[PDB]
Amino acid sequence: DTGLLSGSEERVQVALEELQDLKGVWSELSKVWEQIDQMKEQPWVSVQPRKLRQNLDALLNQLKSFPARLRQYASYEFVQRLLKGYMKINMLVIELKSEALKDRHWKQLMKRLHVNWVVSELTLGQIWDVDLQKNEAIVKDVLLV
Amino acid sequence: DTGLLSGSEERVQVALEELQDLKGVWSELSKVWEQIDQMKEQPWVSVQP
Repeated sequence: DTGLLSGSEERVQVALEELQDLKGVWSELSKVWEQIDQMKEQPWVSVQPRKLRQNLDALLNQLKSFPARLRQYASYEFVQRLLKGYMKINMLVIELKSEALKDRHWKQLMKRLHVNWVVSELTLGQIWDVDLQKNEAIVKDVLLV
Repeated sequence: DTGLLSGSEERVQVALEELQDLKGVWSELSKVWEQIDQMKEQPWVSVQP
């Protein structure tokens, strides 16, 4: 018998508590991920942006659901900035259902984004995966003309 | 004594069974016209014929 390493015990305790916290975080983040991916998967050129915006608010509610223990995490801030991401989706939103969305417009923005699309399925998850927050200049120029 | 027409209550219970069957029928029909409503609501984005 000797002085047992209470440092090891407290390490185990903090690992366990942070583990449960991160598991709740993963549950919330998985729900966010599935909902946003299911949304943006569709081209969304036939759906008012407000049908998107309410999801935004729902996402906000989810971002407000958990206590402050997650709200101090880098994942929380990342999701909040991806909440600004959903806000600039609300931006684009206007281009997707705009009358200016034309075949020549399609091809010109296609060259700008350098991506390749199949017009039959407007999988909006891909169009967001081409980050508007990253390619803002080219998409804004394409919006202008 | 009050000999009562129990056939009234027999009709009551028959109507009850008919009502339960119709409740099941209309639950299924609620699902059906919800799916129809889901369609009727689709402003139509990429849905295929």
